[PDB]
Amino acid sequence: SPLNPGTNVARLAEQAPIHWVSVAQIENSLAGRPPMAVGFDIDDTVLFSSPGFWRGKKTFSPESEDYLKNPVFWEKMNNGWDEFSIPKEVARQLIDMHVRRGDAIFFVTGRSPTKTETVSKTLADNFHIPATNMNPVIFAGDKPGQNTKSQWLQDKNIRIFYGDSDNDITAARDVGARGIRILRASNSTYKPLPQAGAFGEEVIVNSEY
Amino acid sequence: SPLNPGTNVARLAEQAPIHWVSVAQIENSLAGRPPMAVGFDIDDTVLFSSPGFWRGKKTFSPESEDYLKNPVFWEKMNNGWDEFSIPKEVARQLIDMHVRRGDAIFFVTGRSPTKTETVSKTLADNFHIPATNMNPVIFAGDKPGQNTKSQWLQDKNIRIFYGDSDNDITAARDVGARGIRILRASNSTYKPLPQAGAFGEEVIVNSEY
Amino acid sequence: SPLNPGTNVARLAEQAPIHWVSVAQIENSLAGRPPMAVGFDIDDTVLFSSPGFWRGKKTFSPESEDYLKNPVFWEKMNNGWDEFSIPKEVARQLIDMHVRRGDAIFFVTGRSPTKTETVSKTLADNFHIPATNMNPVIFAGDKPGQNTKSQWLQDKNIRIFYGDSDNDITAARDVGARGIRILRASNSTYKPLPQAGAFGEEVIVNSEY
Amino acid sequence: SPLNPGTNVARLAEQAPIHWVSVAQIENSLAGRPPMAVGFDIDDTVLFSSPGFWRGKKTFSPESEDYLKNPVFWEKMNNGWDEFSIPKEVARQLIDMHVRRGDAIFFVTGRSPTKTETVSKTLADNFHIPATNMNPVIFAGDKPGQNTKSQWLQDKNIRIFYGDSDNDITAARDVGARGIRILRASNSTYKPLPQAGAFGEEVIVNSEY
Ligand SMILES: [Au+3]
Ligand SMILES: [Au+3]
Ligand SMILES: [Au+3]
Ligand SMILES: [Au+3]
Repeated sequence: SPLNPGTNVARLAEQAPIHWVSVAQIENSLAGRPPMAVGFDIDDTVLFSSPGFWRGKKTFSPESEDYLKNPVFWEKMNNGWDEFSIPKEVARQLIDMHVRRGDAIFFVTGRSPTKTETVSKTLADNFHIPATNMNPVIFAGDKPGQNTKSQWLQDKNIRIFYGDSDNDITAARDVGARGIRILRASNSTYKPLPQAGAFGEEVIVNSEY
Repeated sequence: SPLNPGTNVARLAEQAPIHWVSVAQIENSLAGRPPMAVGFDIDDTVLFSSPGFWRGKKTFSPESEDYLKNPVFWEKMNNGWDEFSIPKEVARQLIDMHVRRGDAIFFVTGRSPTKTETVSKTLADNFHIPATNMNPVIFAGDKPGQNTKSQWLQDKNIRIFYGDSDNDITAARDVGARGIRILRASNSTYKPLPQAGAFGEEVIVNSEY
Repeated sequence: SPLNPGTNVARLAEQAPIHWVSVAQIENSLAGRPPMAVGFDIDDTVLFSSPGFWRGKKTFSPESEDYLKNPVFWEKMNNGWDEFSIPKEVARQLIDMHVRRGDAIFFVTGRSPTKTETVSKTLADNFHIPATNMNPVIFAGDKPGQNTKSQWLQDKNIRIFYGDSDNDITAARDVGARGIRILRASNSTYKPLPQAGAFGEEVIVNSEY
Repeated sequence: SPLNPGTNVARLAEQAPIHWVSVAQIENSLAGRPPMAVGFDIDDTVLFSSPGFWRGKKTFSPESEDYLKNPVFWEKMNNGWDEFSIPKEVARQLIDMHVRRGDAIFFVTGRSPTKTETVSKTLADNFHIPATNMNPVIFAGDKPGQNTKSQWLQDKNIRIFYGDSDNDITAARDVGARGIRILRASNSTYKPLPQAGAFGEEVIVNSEY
């Protein structure tokens, strides 16, 4: 790699062919639609939860990804380490507007399930979600005693699903919901970053914070 | 304005909520559609024609916009000064793909009409448009003996209209055609630059050249 | 604010007049220079420590900035909450290259001092800093029993000082050290973001992670 | 190439390590310096002259670069086709400020020399350069009866040289002048675009128009 690589104005101005949207544009698209169920992935969608995953990796598996299969890690992660997770502004704006519409708010996560969890409380508190609009976090996956994310979206009739990962968008696509992408922050520890827009889906501008 | 204004990473990463598209995405959206009529604005859409407008302003009205109402200017502009106009790559790609589809290609301009014009020839030659797909330039406007751009789009059943100006997009919208925006080059002499995306329309990436 | 604000190619290509540098360019500028003392601010320079500050604000002063004057907060912050702080890649690269040069590495922070601190250990461990190159964190400020950041830079003959805040750069300028700016992440809770480049200083590219 | 390539926020925020400067910063760097000689390359530095080169290629060598060795082309190019060349705003600002300083303004070009030329007049007129600050265009090169660009910079004691091409910057470097880069417009017909910043030189922001 050159010490002085330089640049040019074609590169400076270059845009990826992404369907960017704003929160205001999403709300406009819903004007006059009755209350409905909507859903949010948690990690890197509404919470920057890398601090707990970082601590977990360092504590339980410094030299691998084994911590993510370790029940001792998940018990810590789901019962208080989200006190260190930083709520995303894009999520504050989306949740506020869905609450204003009278929509039902679901959170659906791929985190491993635990005996108890305080994540639902962390979310309702941080985002000021009235109990009437709030629903306990859904721990979705392919383990016995679980339903997949796509199945939960169908079951709860979720019409819009927000998320940062490819599998969030394809879950929405599989059930005919509108999948809307949020950008994963570049300081997330979950790498590589996804290619937001990879399915031709809407991607929310400036949604990394 | 500060000598050293600085910047920050929210600004560096900030995106306008624009529906960007590529030529390949447009072509995909048309896959399996039968031949149809499509249309292109000329100036700053398919030709960088500022060289002739610049020369015209300097020659006929250095201190005003009067040259644009001067028949002597339009006679020069429409009968050879497009030899100095630079065809846009985005237009080469779009016209090639529409020709491949067997589509009919129309050009519709707000330039003032003249006794003769060699612009139609310049376009067919520069863009390698077979005579079978080519149509003489339509000089549209609100003068007596003219029809407006919107009327021509209806009359010719033009289904897609490409252009750089707000009035290109709103003409398409008025007749229910798909208006697709091309970016005006920042070295155009026609200023201010339009706000591409101002109607929520598709905007072609990297279309300034 | 317009629903569809649009954009134009002058805006898309616009650059702030910033002296950007890479880590490789900094290292080249130092080639053949003997070992020297260099220094780093901690928060948003080498650690994304917003998780602990976020938890602190929520715990000790949800409705104000009083937590930052609260000794109970600082005891938690400096004695373990950096387990949740995320080391920045730019800092890994800079520290690795300074260690390679045989340079002495100092960390100078405006955090309030506490009875004990485990931040120095967190830094040496996370960044793999050999004990020979490592120095205990300097808690600088204007309280009695403290020296200011500028005084410490003089005292330790620190030749390069990295940091994200205006006061990091002006501290370096005051003592004739080379102040180099790192970008604060847009998901930091410490807002507004600084104007990196505001003193005409070098700013490291892509340094938000 | 994927239909929907997507993007991510590391890419969106990524910056090349370029030393960007503004016109105001350049002027500040010269404050209190006595009048001096400065120089400008012409093509894609002060004039967007692609219209004439485009017409020339089409007229004299549609299927090659031979037009550039054709004296009939150069006679047209240098004796009136710059009426269609579009002056760059960055050049207006630089020339205005150098004229304000009382500096001597030279233009040095690699265009082939002709019996007569009207380019010097076009430049003085377009840029409002007082006769006292203006100098006839220097046609530099390696043909017999010529001196190279570097030799002219030495001969005229030119202290700052502005240009868009690598050879403009390296000419300045060879004689110890300050070479400052202007961005070539992406709709120039002279491709590929140069890597502005490739020598670690200053590059003027927004200088493509
Ligand atoms: Au996620
Ligand atoms: Au137009
Ligand atoms: Au800091
Ligand atoms: Au040039």
